[PDB]
Amino acid sequence: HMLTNLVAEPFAKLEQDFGGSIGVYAMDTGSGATVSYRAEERFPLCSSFKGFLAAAVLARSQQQAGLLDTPIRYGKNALVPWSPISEKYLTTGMTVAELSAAAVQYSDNAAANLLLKELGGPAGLTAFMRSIGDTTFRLDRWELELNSAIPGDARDTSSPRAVTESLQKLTLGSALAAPQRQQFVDWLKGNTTGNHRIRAAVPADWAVGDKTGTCGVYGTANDYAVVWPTGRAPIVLAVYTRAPNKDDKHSEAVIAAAARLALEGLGVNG
Ligand SMILES: *[B@@-]1(O)O[C@H](C#N)c2ccccc21
Repeated sequence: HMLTNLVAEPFAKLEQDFGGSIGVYAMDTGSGATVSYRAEERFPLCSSFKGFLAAAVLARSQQQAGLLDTPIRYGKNALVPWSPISEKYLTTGMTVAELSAAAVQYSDNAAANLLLKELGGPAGLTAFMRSIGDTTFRLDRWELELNSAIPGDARDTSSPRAVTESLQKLTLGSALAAPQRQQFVDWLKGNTTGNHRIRAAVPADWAVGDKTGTCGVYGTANDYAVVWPTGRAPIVLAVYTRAPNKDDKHSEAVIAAAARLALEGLGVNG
């Protein structure tokens, strides 16, 4: 508690201008200081579960040395909306590693559903998260049904705090073996969908990896990231939003602004 919110930041005004709720958790891994706002509330994961999905695949690959190289062929019926990479390889197949990279870096939905099947579905991903000590995360449904983002519905949600804690364990801690940890980091670093979210608050000369989520309803969107400022320890953070009305729009700018406030609250000069 002593190191949480040492410096207050105007998150309430930000979410009021947005017309909804913002949840933020950010950890300075050097000192343990944190910024926390609505950090234990549940928010829909949307596509942000796909980062943890890829980590779960990497964990399994530690016991199955041939897994990442395995070629997966799929039918047209696997190609749900927003499958920008897997649609280009329908007639050829893709490897497990390629599906994982597409799920992370392009938010590819067909790839995500194929990998979910490999792990035993939403309960299998949930079990992986339990295995690293995350008792908050729950995945319940598949793409695209998991994006419904219904107010008060705990299905397919986590908290900003649990997201950050699990991200730290997987990218900086010991939840993955070292080679798989760096592969997870590299996939996050190569994400293409997050340039207007946490990355927009991060100076260009710092390294960063992230995974976004966008549900398309209820003003519900999010991003989580690991950030390596030069000359100090990495920062892990999560920013989640939601809003009361089904047709409320999400805002990338609000996510970037919340990330800026989190870095300011940690005393990280940007
Ligand atoms: B997920 O939130 O990231 C993609 C985007 N934007 C996407 C598309 C369609 C459904 C879910 C998701």
